[PDB]
Amino acid sequence: GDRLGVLTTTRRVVEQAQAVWIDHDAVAQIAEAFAARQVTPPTWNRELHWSDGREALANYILVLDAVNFCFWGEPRWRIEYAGAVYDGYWALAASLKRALEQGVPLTDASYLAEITRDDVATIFAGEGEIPLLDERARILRETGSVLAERFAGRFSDAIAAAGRSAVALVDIVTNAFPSFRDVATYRGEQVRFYKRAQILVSDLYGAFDGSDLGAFDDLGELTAFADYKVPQVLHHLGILRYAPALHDRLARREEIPAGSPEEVEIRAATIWGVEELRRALASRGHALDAYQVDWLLWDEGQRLPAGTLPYHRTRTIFY
Repeated sequence: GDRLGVLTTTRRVVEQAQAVWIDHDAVAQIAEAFAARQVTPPTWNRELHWSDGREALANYILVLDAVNFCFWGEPRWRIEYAGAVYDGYWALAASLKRALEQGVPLTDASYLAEITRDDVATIFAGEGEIPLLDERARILRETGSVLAERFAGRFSDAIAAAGRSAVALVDIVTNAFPSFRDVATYRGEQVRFYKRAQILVSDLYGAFDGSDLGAFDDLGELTAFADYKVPQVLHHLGILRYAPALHDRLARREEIPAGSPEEVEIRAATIWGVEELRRALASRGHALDAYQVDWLLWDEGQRLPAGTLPYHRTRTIFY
């Protein structure tokens, strides 16, 4: 039915939500506009990432998505690389690229397993400091350890065992690498998100151009990637609506605690916002997979007008 269980478990949240809802009129309006413009599906930009052979690139994607979370804060974390300034996700991508290019062996499980605060401070050196520096070091050490101990240093061994199932791979990654266990509890019930583990599958698909380690037969089963940028875009487009208390917290850039009802409601409504939009597009002759609709929304999130409600700020390891 729903092997992944993200849709099923999040629908419970959306039905009961107190601080967030979906405006289905906004969904329709946005579906109409996107179908008319015939929006091209975005493609994965391999030029912005490090490139290598299958073994090192597979490990690279694991490392990338292992620390792919939580970039916000003042003073804004920025890096300078080849005469250009980067922030957010693009600073993560550029940072890893810079380090790999300069001979930091970030694809070697041996190095990852023993990486420290000092090494990570250097890799992400720039204006300010990347949030959650110590937690990123701990997660990379976990990632290297498991890679070395369980997969002979090769993420390719994990990907192979998935048998070209996205769902199978998410299960393998979340079991083997505890840092990827992105689940919450809402009104006594487990809620599955798996943001980092899911975006890892789409990154493999992108980086390997649908071949070899990037070949998957069930990409349709991926949901949206419940982060802080996608809900921001959905709110901007009128699809997500917030109760006044939560709206004001976002406006004031007030931290919304991880695991809180409000945080889980935003993430669940993100999942179902994207799913309702996908359905509405299919209706109008423009069939896309949920992950493509995410990529599409995430894109708009780079081009938002000033005066847009700020994205929600949660300190967490999962996004």
